[PDB]
Order: sequence, then structure tokens, then C-alpha cells
Amino acid sequence: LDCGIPESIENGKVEDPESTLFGSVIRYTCEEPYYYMEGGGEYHCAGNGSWVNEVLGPELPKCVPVCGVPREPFIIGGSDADIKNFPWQVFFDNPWAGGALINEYWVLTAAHVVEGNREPTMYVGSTSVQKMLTPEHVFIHPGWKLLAVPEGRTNFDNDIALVRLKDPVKMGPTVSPICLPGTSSDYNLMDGDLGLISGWGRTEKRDRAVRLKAARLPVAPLRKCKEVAYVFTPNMICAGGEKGMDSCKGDSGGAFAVQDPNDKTKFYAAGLVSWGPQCGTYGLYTRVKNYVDWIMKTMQENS
Ligand SMILES: *[C@@H]1O[C@H](CO[C@@H]2O[C@@H](C)[C@@H](O)[C@@H](O)[C@@H]2O)[C@@H](O[C@@H]2O[C@H](CO)[C@@H](O)[C@H](O)[C@H]2NC(C)=O)[C@H](O)[C@H]1NC(C)=O
Ligand SMILES: O=S(=O)(O)CCNC(CO)(CO)CO
Repeated sequence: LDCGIPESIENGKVEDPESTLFGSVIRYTCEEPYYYMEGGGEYHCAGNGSWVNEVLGPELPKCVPVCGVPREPFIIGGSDADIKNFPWQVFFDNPWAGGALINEYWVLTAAHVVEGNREPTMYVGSTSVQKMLTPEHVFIHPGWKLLAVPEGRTNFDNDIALVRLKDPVKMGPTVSPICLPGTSSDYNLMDGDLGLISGWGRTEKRDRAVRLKAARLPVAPLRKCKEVAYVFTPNMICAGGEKGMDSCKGDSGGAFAVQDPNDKTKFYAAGLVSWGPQCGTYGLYTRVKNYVDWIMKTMQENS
């Protein structure tokens, strides 16, 4: 007749129970607004002594991260940004680069960032580069050309990699994932579509930025990037061309964040900073939509 004090769950809590006896009810709530429940979270104390929920039975709820919604709305020619504006931003200190958290155990980045560093040290939650995440394994896309001499690379096709983390990342005001693009035609970018870039790369005034910078740039026809040999493919998005705003050395791997077409309050990773012919002109970004199948397969098979 006593179900006992209910067990807590990670990233959520159980409201203080009024009673733990037969017929009492308790409710689990996730830690909002950073997490949501994977129910309604209500359990009653059943006659067999278990706390039971209509959908989960005696199993406890799972709180999963909310993706793509910064706590505070918001690189050459950019401006100071707070990590709260781009909570999905990840910093790699060797080589100096970025990435995007896509869930509690995975970070998306450019293959060129991790090709020579299969155990990358990564940092999240701070506006300045001056929490450390530990990698479990780095998965480089199989279409990435590995080179004996990476400097001088001219073929950045398929510049994408995933980093699986050893421990789950705790979400909060400064750390949260960005959404992925869907596979429908609603995720086909068009000329002029606006996206945000963020990073600690070179600026017009310093070789690298100590504090996060960001800029809003429009997508442009691939021809623009070509008119600034290097390989250009449909797996690349061209963006920039306005007010000298562009991503630069040290920003590689960061997400080109675009407002989700179905939900204006969230951002998704439409591109990843890859390379560019000349800082301050047009830049090339890996087109994330083209890799969604591989990203999902990799995460599912390595869970
Ligand atoms: C006790 O029972 C639940 C199922 O709850 C009973 O049935 C329910 C509709 C509501 O009438 C409750 O008040 C009843 O007590 C067990 O639930 C099952 O748990 C197994 C695995 O353990 C799970 O495979 C089945 O899906 C669950 N069933 C459904 C209805 O939720 C529960 O295991 C029991 N606890 C104990 C100790 O035997
Ligand atoms: O399996 S996925 O990589 O998600 C789809 C194929 N992507 C390519 C990349 O060159 C086409 O855009 C083919 O590997």
C-alpha cells in the first residue's frame, strides 16, 4: 500500500509528493526550458506497489534536450556575440576551430578539423576561449579525401564529421544543441536565405578572436564563390558577399544557423563552415541537408 518516495530522473524532477500511498499521484517534470519529456509525466500509486504511468508503465520518463532555441536572441565584419546567443557552439583548441552540438552525445564539425586530431579536446559554455568535453570516437564522412599533406588541400568536398562524446553534455543557458535540417524540399536553401555564423576565427582586427563573434549572411549562387583548381560541388553552400562579412580561418566547423521553415523560433544547422577563396568575400559551407541520412545512420548505429 506504500509505493515509496519516487525515484528522480536525470534532467527532470518529481514534484514533492503529497502522499506515496495507494491512489496518490505524482508528476515528473523536465528541466525547462532546456529539456522536454520524450505521457504527461503523471504516475499513480498502483495496487501492486508500483508508480505507474499510462504510456510507460513503471518505467520513468526520459528528459531530452530541446534543440535550436537560444536563451537570448542574437568572423570578418561580425560583432560581439554571447555564448547564450549560440549555445550550440563548440570550440576545438587544436586545431583552432568550431563545431555544433547536435544532442547530448554528438558534435558536428568539419572533417578538416578532425582529420589530424582523432581525439579532439572540445569546450562549450563560454563566450571567451581563455566545460571540457571528452571524445569517444571521431567519425569522418567516407567521401572526405584524406591527404598526406593537408595544407594545400583544394578539394573540400564532403567536409563533415561527427564526434561522439564519452559523457552526456548537461544543457543550460550557455549550452544546448542546434537542430538538424529535415530531408524535405522545405530545407532547400534559396539565394538570399539568411543564416547566422559564429566563431572565434580571425577577424579584421586580430588573428583569432578571444571572444565569440557572429554575423548574419545571405546564401548566394555558387558562381559568386567561383568568381572570386578548387573543387566546387552541390554539397557546398555559398554565402556572403555583403558588407565584407564572411567566416575566416579558425571558424571552420561552426554551424551556419538558419531559422527553421516550419518553426520560426528555432534554428537548424543548414551549413558548416568549410573553406573560402579569400577572407571577406564569399565562403563555402558544407550543405548539411545532403548528409542527414549519414548523420542519422551514424548516430543510430553508434548509440
Ligand atoms: C504493476 O502493474 C503495472 C501495470 O499496472 C496495472 O495495470 C494497469 C492498467 C493500472 O490498472 C495499474 O493500477 C495496474 O497496477 C506493471 O506494468 C507493466 O510493467 C511491465 C514490465 O515490468 C511492463 O512490460 C508492461 O507494459 C507494464 N504494463 C502496463 C499496463 O503499464 C507493473 O510491472 C507492475 N508492478 C509490479 C511490481 O508487478
Ligand atoms: O548518405 S549521405 O551522405 O547522407 C547521402 C549521400 N551524400 C552525398 C555526399 O557526396 C551526396 O550529397 C553522397 O555520399
